[PDB]
Parts: sequence; structure tokens; C-alpha cells
Amino acid sequence: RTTRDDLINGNSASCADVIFIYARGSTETGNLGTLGPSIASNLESAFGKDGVWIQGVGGAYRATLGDNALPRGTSSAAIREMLGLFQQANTKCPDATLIAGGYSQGAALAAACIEDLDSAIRDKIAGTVLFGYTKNLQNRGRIPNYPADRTKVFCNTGDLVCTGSLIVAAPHLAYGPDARGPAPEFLIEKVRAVRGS
Repeated sequence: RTTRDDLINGNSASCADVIFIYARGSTETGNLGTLGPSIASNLESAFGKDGVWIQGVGGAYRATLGDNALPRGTSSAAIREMLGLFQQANTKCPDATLIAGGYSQGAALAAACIEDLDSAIRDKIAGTVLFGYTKNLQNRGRIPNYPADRTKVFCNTGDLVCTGSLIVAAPHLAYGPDARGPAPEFLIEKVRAVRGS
């Protein structure tokens, strides 16, 4: 439900084919928050429960609202936590296809982590979804060093964090429909594009 640690808990001898690493928004609970469980249930429908490991970014990422104001839109400690999960995926299951996502501060964290990642691991991420991307204007809707065709950004009209502000208005809390349909749809399509079907 809101905490999933399938990568940390998973047996290396029986790796899933797909590993999804997700970072929640500010002040959200567990390590998946409000949007992560909806994406996870739809990925499990597509690949089966033993076919995909769902991993939230927990540990040092405390999703503190004030850290939205730091240079990269999150803390250095949270970026190091997400790097450690990508490194664990790459070591535990080197043949797995990776996919990623994040909401709000978690979207800035996913973009900062992927920008810093070694290309050999970064290039294994077949698709990334970002909701309420707080660095949308500043990065011109892109994740630095990562292809546009593997990126999908969901930024609502009137969600001020997509236009360079850090004000939280009602459209920022309206990504539920996207997390239920188009965001898992994009991730499944990008995994099948490289894995076949």
C-alpha cells in the first residue's frame, strides 16, 4: 500500500524483469505517498506480481517541504539515497529493465538523481514519469542528460510549481487520474518497446 521495498527485500536469485523506483511528494506517507500505489497496481496487472518490483525512495529522503527551495529542489542526502537504490538494482538484477517516477519534490529528486547517474545505469531506465515537476520551467520540461522520448511530464494548468513558482495551489493535488491511466500506460509502453511483449 504506501510502503514498498521490493528491491531491498527481493531475492537476487529470482530477479523481477522490471524494477520501478518512485519518489513521493512533500509531507507524504510511507515511501510511495498518494500516487505511487495507483501506478504500482497497474504495473503489476501488466507484468504480474512476480514480474515487477516496486521500490519507493525511503531512508534519508524525508520529503521535507522546505527542501523544495534548495538548489536542486531537494536535499543532497535524498539524491544519494536514490542513487544507492539505482546502484542496488544494477548490482542485484543487471538484466532488469528499469523505470522511474516522482511527484512534486520527488520529481525534482528523480530528475537530479538521473542527471548525476553513470550513463551505464541511466541508459537502462526505459521511461520516467514526472507529476507536478517543480523544475519544469527551469529544465524546459526535460531531465538533463536523458532523452525526451523516454520522458513524460504531467503538469496541470494552474499548477504553479510547473511555471517556476513554489506555491502549492489546488491543481498540484489533482494528479490522481494521471497516476491511474496515462502514467502507467506510458511506462508499460516504454518497457515493451525495448523488451518486446
